[PDB]
Amino acid sequence: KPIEVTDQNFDETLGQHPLVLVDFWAEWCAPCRMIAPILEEIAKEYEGKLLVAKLDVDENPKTAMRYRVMSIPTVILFKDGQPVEVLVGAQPKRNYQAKIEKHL
Repeated sequence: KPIEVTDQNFDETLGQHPLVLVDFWAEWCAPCRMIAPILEEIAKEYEGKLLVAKLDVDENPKTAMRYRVMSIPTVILFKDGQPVEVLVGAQPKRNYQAKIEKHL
């Protein structure tokens, strides 16, 4: 299931896993709350080929600034440490699946 990433371990995490789905979120964000359980389902469906990670923008402002994520929820998929897909806003599971399988 989804793990927590910080400004400190963000890079290490991306370099240790081939495909990582990172959720930029915040506690006060309703749309974010809506996709959390959806991302958990995503985590299990792709367990083994994908790692789901969560980045709280309030505790990690430099990381949000880094990717200029100024509207949440924003999900970024990284392949071999490099960003390859972005999903802005709360979306149905199928939209995430499409972009995930697009990279196996």
